[PDB]
Formats: sequence, structure tokens, C-alpha cells
Amino acid sequence: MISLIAALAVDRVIGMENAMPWNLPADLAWFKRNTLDKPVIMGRHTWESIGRPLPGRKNIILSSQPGTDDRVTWVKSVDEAIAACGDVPEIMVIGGGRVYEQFLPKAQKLYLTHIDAEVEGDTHFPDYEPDDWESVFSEFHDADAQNSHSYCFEILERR
Ligand SMILES: NC(=O)c1ccc[n+]([C@@H]2O[C@H](COP(=O)([O-])OP(=O)(O)OC[C@H]3O[C@@H](n4cnc5c(N)ncnc54)[C@H](OP(=O)(O)O)[C@@H]3O)[C@@H](O)[C@H]2O)c1
Ligand SMILES: Nc1nc(=O)c2nc(CNc3ccc(C(=O)N[C@@H](CCC(=O)O)C(=O)O)cc3)cnc2[nH]1
Repeated sequence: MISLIAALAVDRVIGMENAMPWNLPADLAWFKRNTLDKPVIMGRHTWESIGRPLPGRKNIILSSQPGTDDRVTWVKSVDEAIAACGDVPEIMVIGGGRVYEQFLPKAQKLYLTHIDAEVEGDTHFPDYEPDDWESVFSEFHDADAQNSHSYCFEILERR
């Protein structure tokens, strides 16, 4: 099955031209936990912002152009990305906006981090209808000396 993992602020904002104005190490540990040892699919833009291959994961990059890094797998379409994943229990789609939009309709689970932050952004997670999903797990956390804003982890299963 296919799952999407994303961190969203209010208004579903997930990205902007500059780095996000937040520091959430706990959210990053959550991302790592949920993605280790699974293939992760991402768009070229996301790849660039990440900067290097995520360790302990099969990295698949979507791009209309020829790949520029032989350490990861590059594909030219959604179908080819799925196939490059092989026979695995769970495929994780890590963004960005374009990518999420194309995989949402095919996903069975969403791992979302809701951040209590208002930011101007130019990229949004796709709108989803709550009633179409079941919240199977949720856990709120307040900001702390290490995390700049409060946040909530939620796992949704498609009904
Ligand atoms: N807060 C979060 O959870 C989170 C998670 C991920 C990303 N983000 C952010 O979101 C941004 C990136 O989102 P984005 O929408 O701009 O970019 P994106 O989805 O990462 O990448 C878009 C690129 O992927 C390729 N692509 C997408 N669909 C394709 C398809 N069907 N076939 C071939 N290539 C395809 C194209 O690459 P070419 O241009 O090379 O053709 C396209 O320009 C950044 O701000 C980033 O930090 C946030
Ligand atoms: N929950 C969630 N939070 C995010 O920040 C997020 N970011 C992306 C894309 N951007 C990134 C940026 C950096 C790293 C990153 O460096 N991750 C390392 C973490 C090392 C650590 O724990 O700092 C990794 O190994 O996962 C991952 C995705 C996709 N889904 C998300 N999902």
C-alpha cells in the first residue's frame, strides 16, 4: 500500500521559497521513524531541498529530465515510480505539493503532523475530506525548549 507523510501548518501550507520558520526536531524524528527501511518517493524539487540521499531508504526521484545523481533512482512517471518500488509492504511518498497531489487518490494511509503555525506559503498539501478517513492515532505535543511550536501527530486510514 501507499502512504503519504507530510508536516502542515495552518491552511495546509507545506512549503515556501525560503526555509520554514520553525524548528521541529521531534517531527523530524517521527519522519525518520516512519520511513526507515522503506522506499520513499519524492519530486525533484524536494530532492534538491533535501540535498543528499536519505540513508537507510530506497530513494526514488520523479523528474521529467535525466537524473543527475546515480546514488538514487530517477523515474519519469507515477507508474514508473510505483514499479521501481518493487514488492514492498508500504511505499512512502514524501512530497512535494505536485507529488502529493498525484498520489493522494491512490493512498490508503496519511501520516500528518499538524503544526500550530501561520506562515505564508506557496505550496499546500491537497485538500482532503475528513469523513473519508479514519483517525487511527493522534498525539498532541506542546512546544518546548527544542521544538518551536506545538504540534500534533495523526495517522489517518482511508475508509
Ligand atoms: N512540510 C512538508 O511536509 C513537505 C514535504 C515535501 C516537500 N515540502 C516542500 O514542497 C516544495 C516542493 O513541492 P513542489 O510542488 O514545488 O515540488 P515537488 O513536488 O517536490 O517536485 C516537483 C517536480 O517533480 C517532478 N515531477 C512531479 N510529478 C512528475 C511526474 N508525474 N512526472 C515527472 N516528473 C514529475 C518534476 O520535476 P522536473 O521539474 O525535473 O520535471 C516537478 O517539477 C518545497 O518548498 C519543499 O520544502 C514540504
Ligand atoms: N513529518 C514530516 N516532516 C517533514 O519535515 C517532512 N519533510 C519532507 C521533505 N523534507 C525533508 C527534509 C529533511 C529531511 C531529513 O533530513 N531527514 C533526515 C532526518 C535526520 C534527522 O532526524 O534530522 C532523515 O533521515 O529522515 C527529510 C525530509 C517530507 N515529509 C515531511 N514529513
